[PDB]
Formats: sequence, structure tokens, C-alpha cells
Amino acid sequence: FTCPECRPELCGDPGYCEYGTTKDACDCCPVCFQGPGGYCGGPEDVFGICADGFACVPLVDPIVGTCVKIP
Amino acid sequence: FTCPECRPELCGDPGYCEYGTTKDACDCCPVCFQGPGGYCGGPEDVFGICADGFACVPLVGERDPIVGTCVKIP
Repeated sequence: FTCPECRPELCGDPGYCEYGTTKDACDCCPVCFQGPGGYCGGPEDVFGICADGFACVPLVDPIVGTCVKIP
Repeated sequence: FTCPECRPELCGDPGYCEYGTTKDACDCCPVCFQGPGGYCGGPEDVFGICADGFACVPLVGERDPIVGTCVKIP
């Protein structure tokens, strides 16, 4: 999949990001990090992006996982 | 892409939506709708899902999922 030219004004606000903020797969719109134990991954990380210090660990093609703290 | 079995306990809090709540492309986790003029579409609607009363219309120059913006439809 290929990304459009980013127009930040078209991005919806992410709300308060309890676990921190990052940008979407196109490096365009702000999105909230997923917290521990929550879904992550899938195409373009549609089901969530784990916060710094956390890894998307596969559920027991783009893998789907949950966010788990990296020890 | 094939969805996993939905386990709602693994869903995050979507937050308080300006434009109402819907479910994700897997009909699993709650997510907030995108409103008029905001991005929409892409794989599994990663860039947005348009609110009721609006549809995702492709960006100008796009060719054969599409990315678009939400536009009020007849």
C-alpha cells in the first residue's frame, strides 16, 4: 500500500493518549499508542501500535498481537 | 486479510468520539467515526471509517482499498 501526500488538516484529533502519541503508518496523522494487553498489528497497524518499551507479541499475514512489556 | 476471533477484553478504550462510535473492520473493537472532510479508508479502514450519512470518496488522482475523505452523500 502507498501513502498519499500528508495533509495534517485532514487528520482527526486522536483524543488524550494515555500511553503516548505516535504517527500513523504514513507518518502523517497523530495516533495514540495502545496500552499493555491490548490488540496491536494487522495491516498498517490498524489494530494498534505498541508504546515505546513494548512489543507487539503475536496472538497465541501481518501478524496480530497484544502489547507486552519488553523485559 | 482474515480477522482473528474477536476477544473484546483485548480491545482498547476508543476515547470520547466527536462523531459517534462504530466497530472496527473486524466488527470487534469500538472505534470512533471520522467526520466530514477527514481522512478515511486504506487497508481495513486504518485511516478512518466515515460516520453515518457520509461516504469515503477517493482523493483526487487516486487509481485502483482507496484512501479518501468523508463526504455527505445523497
